[PDB]
Amino acid sequence: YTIESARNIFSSTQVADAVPATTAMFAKLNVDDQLAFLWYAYAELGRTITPAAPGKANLQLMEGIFNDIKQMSHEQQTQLMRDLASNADTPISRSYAYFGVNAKLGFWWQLGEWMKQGIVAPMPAGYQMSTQVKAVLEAVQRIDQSQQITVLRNTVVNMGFDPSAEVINFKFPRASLSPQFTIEGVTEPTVLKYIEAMNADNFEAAVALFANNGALQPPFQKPIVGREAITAYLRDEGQGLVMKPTKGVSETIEDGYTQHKVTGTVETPWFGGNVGMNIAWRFLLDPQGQIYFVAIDLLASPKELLNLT
Ligand SMILES: CC1=C(/C=C/C(C)=C/C=C/C(C)=C/C=C/C=C(C)/C=C/C=C(C)/C=C/C2=C(C)C(=O)CCC2(C)C)C(C)(C)CCC1=O
Repeated sequence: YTIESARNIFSSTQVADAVPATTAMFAKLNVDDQLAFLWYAYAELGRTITPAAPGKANLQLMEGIFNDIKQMSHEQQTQLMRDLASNADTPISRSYAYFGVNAKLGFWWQLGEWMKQGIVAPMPAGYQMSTQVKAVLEAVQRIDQSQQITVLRNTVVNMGFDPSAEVINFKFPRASLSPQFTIEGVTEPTVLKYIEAMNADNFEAAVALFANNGALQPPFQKPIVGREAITAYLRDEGQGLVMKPTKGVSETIEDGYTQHKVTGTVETPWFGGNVGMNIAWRFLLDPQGQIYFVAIDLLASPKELLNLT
């Protein structure tokens, strides 16, 4: 077995292809229209769901930058939004590039609030009734909420400077009591211990279960190899996630390796159970019961939760 061949481990599982397709569409817009799409897509989403406050302590990690953006002309604030959206090399764009996913999301969230108060100039958006942006809007609204918030996350993860260590990491309260999940059809300790570690916010215990040369493939992303790179990834994107697998199958294969497919929902700290992402986990364990490979898939539809062999 090789990482390349373990990527195919249950090949019938079907994924939300519309996510990268819709990001590719957003990429074809000019900056004026990328901003107009962000403003409207967020306002439209805010008809059903509003992201939860990320915390005073988390947002205090960027207090310096927030003070700058407040002691700044409406014209300066406008220019910053354009600079972040256009991938410009300015001081705050360079800083933004060292925010982790949640800090980037939190940066935008805290500006949203001050927009409501007039303390920050709104989105300086080109027109949102532009045909090009109206078409990318239609594509977003045609897909489920888990896909919409994923598209919205991607466009925000891709703003500011592109520099090819010092990443700001939001931390969040553990959600609930000891049994946060129960998996029908899977008692494999390594699988259970992974989900327990993630829900406990203990990413060292989660990565401890990986082989020295093991890998983690996030949704729509390349595999991440070895405990150091996996642990750094998870210290960013794993924070505040609650993982609610409910069913799966275990299979022994060649050389005393085992395969496991587990399905359920994942809840972001931002939306809680308002957006239950339908997720599969595909694990290849070597004979020592260690994780050689695990893929995480945003599933195509709720029907995929029941596709198990
Ligand atoms: C932009 C903007 C604004 C605001 C914009 C705002 C506030 C936008 C807010 C958007 C937010 C908060 C979206 C968040 C998305 C979260 C996702 C998709 C996470 C999924 C994680 C998963 C599946 C994790 C899975 C995983 C599992 C299960 C593992 O087991 C392994 C790890 C892994 C992590 C991979 C304004 C307010 C200013 C208006 C205009 C404007 O410009």
